[PDB]
Amino acid sequence: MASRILLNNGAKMPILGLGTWKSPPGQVTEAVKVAIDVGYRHIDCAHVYQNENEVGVAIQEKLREQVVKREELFIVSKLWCTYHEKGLVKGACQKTLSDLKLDYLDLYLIHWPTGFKPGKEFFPLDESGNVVPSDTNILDTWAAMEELVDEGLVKAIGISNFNHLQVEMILNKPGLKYKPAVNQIECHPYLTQEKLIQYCQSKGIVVTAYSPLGSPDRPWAKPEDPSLLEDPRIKAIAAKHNKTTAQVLIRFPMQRNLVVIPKSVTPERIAENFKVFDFELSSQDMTTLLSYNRNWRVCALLSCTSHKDYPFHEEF
Ligand SMILES: NC(=O)c1ccc[n+]([C@@H]2O[C@H](COP(=O)([O-])OP(=O)(O)OC[C@H]3O[C@@H](n4cnc5c(N)ncnc54)[C@H](OP(=O)(O)O)[C@@H]3O)[C@@H](O)[C@H]2O)c1
Ligand SMILES: NC(=O)[C@@H]1C[C@@]2(NC(=O)NC2=O)c2cc(F)ccc2O1
Repeated sequence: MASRILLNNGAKMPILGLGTWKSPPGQVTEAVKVAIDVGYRHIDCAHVYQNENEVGVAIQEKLREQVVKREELFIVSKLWCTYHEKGLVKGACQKTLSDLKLDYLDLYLIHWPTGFKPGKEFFPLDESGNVVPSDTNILDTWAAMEELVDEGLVKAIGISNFNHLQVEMILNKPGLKYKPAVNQIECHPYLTQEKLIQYCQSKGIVVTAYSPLGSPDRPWAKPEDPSLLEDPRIKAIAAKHNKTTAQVLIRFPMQRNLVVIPKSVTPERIAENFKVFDFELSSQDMTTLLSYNRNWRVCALLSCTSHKDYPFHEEF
């Protein structure tokens, strides 16, 4: 297991990154500091997580301390839905850069295919509670993302939560200048994404697996949802390998040639989650873990099911 995967922009991406959604602003600076100390070289961020300033404090301290060089870090952020207008994309990117206190991003993603009315609210609502869409389509947002590359603000651009027909729309875009480098999508043994992953990989798009542990801290969790970390069948595979269940859940996407971004603010778990370069799941183990799919989603963006570009009506 090589630690980096080559992207279609010619850059190499660390296959293990630290996630930061739900990382409290008072804890994420230490979490990122610890992660860099123990080997992480990829951080997944987003403006909508509201903690990029604090992530950036950690990155800047470790660069100043010469723990790491900027070229060795792979920092990812995402354009929120209320900034899909061509006129707003550069400013959104520059706010993220200023907060992370970076002069470029390694990868900038369209966070969802759905554009929303611009304004202060991240989910603008009409008086009946529906998200108010914007009329800007993904192809024009993609052209705006391409401009960021040509201005030196980002080294790579990509997409997130795009279904196969939306990926296809970008790939067939008239005048397409840069293909997406990455599609970041939810992926774990209960949502194995075999069709979308094969589609993307056949097109040279690298897939990043989010919520690889099933996001036990998601705010809408219910007692009765399936729990990957407690699943006896996955615990048994971990036991056989003398690893934790989380380590198996992280190694699993790695062996599918995916990038994976487990979140933790717990220093011991940050370190444990990185220790996944000392063991191999068998092909039998991989097939068995794939057999647990149930099309169960952590992130279904339920407030936006009537948006024209809602991604999860389509089978994949
Ligand atoms: N593109 C998108 O739309 C999108 C959507 C969702 C997620 N993401 C990205 O993907 C990242 C990861 O997904 P996620 O945050 O939803 O969930 P996750 O990484 O599947 O799970 C995070 C949860 O697992 C816990 N945990 C971490 N390591 C553990 C271990 N070794 N043992 C037991 N529990 C462990 C964490 O607890 P502690 O933190 O308390 O340790 C936290 O409660 C995000 O943070 C974000 O960066 C992107
Ligand atoms: N959807 C979201 O991104 C936030 C996440 C979160 N906000 C946050 O900082 N950690 C969280 O889990 C949150 C917490 C809640 F209690 C209720 C909604 C909610 O939604």
